[PDB]
This record gives sequence, structure tokens and C-alpha cells, in this order.
Amino acid sequence: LPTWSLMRSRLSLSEVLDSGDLMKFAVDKTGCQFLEKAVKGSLTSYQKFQLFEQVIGRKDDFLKLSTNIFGNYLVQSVIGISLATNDDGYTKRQEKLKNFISSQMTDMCLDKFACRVIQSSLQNMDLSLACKLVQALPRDARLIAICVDQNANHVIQKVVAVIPLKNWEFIVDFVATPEHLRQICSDKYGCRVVQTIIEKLTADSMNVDLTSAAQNLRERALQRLMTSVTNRCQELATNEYANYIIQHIVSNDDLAVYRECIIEKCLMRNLLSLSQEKFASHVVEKAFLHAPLELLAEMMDEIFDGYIPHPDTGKDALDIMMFHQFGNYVVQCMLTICCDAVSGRRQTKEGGYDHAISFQDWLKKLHSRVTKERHRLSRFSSGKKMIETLANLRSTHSLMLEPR
RNA sequence: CUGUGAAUG
Repeated sequence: LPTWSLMRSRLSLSEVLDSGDLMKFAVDKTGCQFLEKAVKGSLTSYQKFQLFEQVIGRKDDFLKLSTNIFGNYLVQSVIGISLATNDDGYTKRQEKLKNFISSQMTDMCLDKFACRVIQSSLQNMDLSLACKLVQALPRDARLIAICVDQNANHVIQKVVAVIPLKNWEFIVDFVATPEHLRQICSDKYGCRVVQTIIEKLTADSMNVDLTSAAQNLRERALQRLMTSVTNRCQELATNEYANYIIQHIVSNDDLAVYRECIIEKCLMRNLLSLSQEKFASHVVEKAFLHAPLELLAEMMDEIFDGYIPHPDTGKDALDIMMFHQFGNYVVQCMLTICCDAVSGRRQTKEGGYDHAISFQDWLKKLHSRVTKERHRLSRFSSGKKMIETLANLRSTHSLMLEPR
């Protein structure tokens, strides 16, 4: 810290701005707190002019402060003041700030601190200028690195949240490329980007404000991304991170038409295998909970009768799943769904049929199996829940098998 | 006999 300031209580902001030493204060733990308090006061027109010039008016200083642990806060603060100061330099200032960021977009996105300057600009700038920042995003392998970066992934998520889809449609098609989807989806941060894109592309209650034309644009982008997801959903559903994306599609009511596509193309005929997977068993659970009734019947039939019992012991698919360390959560789900249906906590009407009598059949199968195996089941936390679940109803009312 | 997901003072 410069010696002429040592920090005196009578230090004024104008002193700091006039001295040429603002960069010294801005990168200093104590000096930045002074500037943070100062710029919150009633600034004269010239004080603002000096701040605009010295904080967001000089490209190299702007980058040094934006990439600084303390200076990035001063940058965001001055950006806010510049956007709130509607003088005759307003248009020029915002244009220059867009140019500074655009010219260093990728490096700023990857920086722990400068990515906060990006996000604050995206949501605070006038929409027309914020859309220009989005155009400065890269389109090659650097975009993959941005989506899987611990910092830069939040830049993409911010774009998706505050910028209309027309501006970032290239990101949807970039992610949907089979080679790119595999890399991004199986990453801890990339999977958050994909899930955030899917939610923004959903016609849920947070998109009812869209015009018809923007709804059509959203629907077409959703269909392109859903095609790539459902094309490698088996790989996605078993992955430690991408299984959350499959769960989200299967469980979200506003993605109903895709839940049936995912179930039929990925989970059907693989329920026994996927029920024994650490990550995919959660997907199977969601599918049972949310499947349409016509499909749920096929899923139940696959568990009860889709596999040939073991030729030596007679162990069948239900026995494997009911006692498996992950499969038991699927069987519990099946039992809970049936008990909810017969007790009235779940409706049973679909497609012109009443499937009440079908839930009765599945419950009777499960009750009969649980009754016969009650002694083995009573050893386990899962078995005790299943027994308890059936008792509450009476009061009120990886090994593979040969598939069929 | 219980079973998995984000980066600044």
C-alpha cells in the first residue's frame, strides 16, 4: 500500500482516484474493502467517470482486477454503477466492456474469479449486449473444456438461465453430438450443464411466458437433444453422473413422451441387469414410479416372468432382485406402488381401461412371495420394510438369467 | 442390509 495513505481515516475516494494508485488498493485485502464501501456512497459525476476509466476502461487493468481474488468484486460493483448511470457515455461504456470480455472470453470463463465477472455481466447487461457475449464463446474442443470446468460450467448454466435460446442454440447441438455428449455427460460438472439445458428446454410452468414461436424453437431443440440422449441412454443410465439425467427425464411429468421412449428403448428387457447396478438401479426405481400404466404392466411382467429360473436352484429374477444389495430398492418400489394403488393413494385409469385389477394381481404375486420368504426377509432392513408395508395394508384394507 | 451428483472476500 502506498505510504501517502497509511490507512488514514480521513482518506477520501477522490484522493485514491486522483493518485493513480487505485490498482494498488484494489488488489489489497484492506484496500478493496475501502473501495467497496466508497463506491456504495453518493458518487459525483467525476468520481464515476474516474471509476469507469480506471476499473472497466483499461483492458489490462480490467483483466488483472477481474482475475483477482479481491478485485473481481470491485469490477462487478463498477459494472453495476456503469449500468445504472444513464449519462451520455452509457452506450460507449457498455460497448467497451462487451469488447473487453469478448476478446478474452475463454480465459475469463476458466478463471475462478473472472468467471464471476462474466456471470454478473450476462444477467445485468442490457439483453442485446449480453447476447453479444454469448457469441464470443468458442466452438471447438475449448467448449468441451468449458462445460466440464469447475468454474466455467456455471458460465454456460448462466447463459441458459438468462439469455433467450436463439442465442445459444449452437450449444444444444454441440452437446448433442454423440462424441461430445459422452464426454460432457459423464463428467461431474458437464452433467449439471446438460441437466440445466434439458430443464430450460422443457415446457413446464416456468416457460409459459414464451411466445408460440419461441415454444416451437424450444421444442425442436428439445427433440434434437432427446434423440442423442435416448440413443446412448444405456451408457448414460449406468454412469455415476449421467444417471441423474436419465432419472430427470423419466420422472419429469412435462417430459412424459420421452419417459416412455427411454423406458422402451433402454430399460425394457434389461431390468434384471440394471436393477443390480449401483447407479442404474435408481433409474429403474424412477421408471417404475412414473411409467404409464400400459408400460408398467410390461415392466411388472418382465420381473415376474421375463426370465427363466436358474436350472440348478430354481432362483428366479424376483428372488435375485429381492435379496440384492441394490435390487431390493426396486422390489420395495414395486410393492409400494401396488399398495398405493389398491389403497387409493394412486389412480389406476388409463387409455380406456381401469388397471385396478392389474395392480391387484401384482400385489398378490408380491404378497405371496414375501409371505413364503418371510423368514429370510426378516434378516434384512429391506425385508422388514416389505413385511411392514404389507402389514400396514392388511390393517387399513450381479447374477443374470436367461431372458424369455 | 442397506445404495450415487457444482466453483470466489
